[PDB]
Amino acid sequence: MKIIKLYFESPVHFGEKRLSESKITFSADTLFSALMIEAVGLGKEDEFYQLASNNLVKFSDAFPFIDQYYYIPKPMFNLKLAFKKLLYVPIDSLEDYLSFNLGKLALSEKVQQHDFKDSEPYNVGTFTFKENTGLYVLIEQTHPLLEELLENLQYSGIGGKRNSGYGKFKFEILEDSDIEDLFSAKGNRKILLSGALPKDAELEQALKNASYLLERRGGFVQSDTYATNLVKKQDLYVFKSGSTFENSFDGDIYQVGKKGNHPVYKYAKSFFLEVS
RNA sequence: ACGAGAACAUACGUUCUUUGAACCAAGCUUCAACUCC
Repeated sequence: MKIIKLYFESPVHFGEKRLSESKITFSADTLFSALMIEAVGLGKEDEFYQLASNNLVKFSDAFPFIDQYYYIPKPMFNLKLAFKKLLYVPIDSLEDYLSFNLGKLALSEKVQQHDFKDSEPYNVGTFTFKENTGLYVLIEQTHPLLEELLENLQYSGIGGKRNSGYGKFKFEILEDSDIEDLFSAKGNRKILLSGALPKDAELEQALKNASYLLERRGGFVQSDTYATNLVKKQDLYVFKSGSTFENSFDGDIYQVGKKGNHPVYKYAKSFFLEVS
């Protein structure tokens, strides 16, 4: 199981509800949406969907990482038992569990001027990473196709505010074996690592002793082909990445657009870190 | 088929107005056109 490390040399804007604020990381269907839009840039979008639909391409979402420390969101248990301010724990320090600051959020103030009229300002929330940090994306069984797409994505930009002028990155794989054995392990409680949602006939079996938050996950369709306007998406509600489940489930790539000239998918497949 | 798409933090605006590098202060003090043969 491989690593995908993302080094940003420019600020990022990962919006979650509005342009004025931003988020440290980006989700999994955000990266999958970027890969779909770039694959239909290359025309190979159909067999990329047939790869990601049949589990050979299965990635988690982005996580913070500092120099030789890979992080995850604080897994949230039914713990009966200060470190309550900390949002991220190192990925190998879960056994110890049972200082940290990457970057700083900034707000960039912009304007749009009209020539024979008064101007109008708008402001963009940004995030800038420190010099020896960034984000990393977990992936198992790397494919030549996704190695080609991320090689091609880095000149289009992950992030929100494009193409002015923020999201750009250079990636490298840099596989690791100190944390592959964590994912080869098996335990009794399995934490989630991506924004996921089980299929309708297994949500009950997935929902037994869980600890989760829903997140709304919608927005606008970003294409020049979906139905001659800016149509919103069917707001899918997926589990938060810092969830825990005692029993596993497998997600689906749900179609959240069913009215334009092409389908709009949303990645909601599961990715577990099994722990005792 | 990225809470996304499109968007100059832009337009206007004299580091400027008033202000003697001035005031006070002897080119002066002491000296033989001279001594010797």
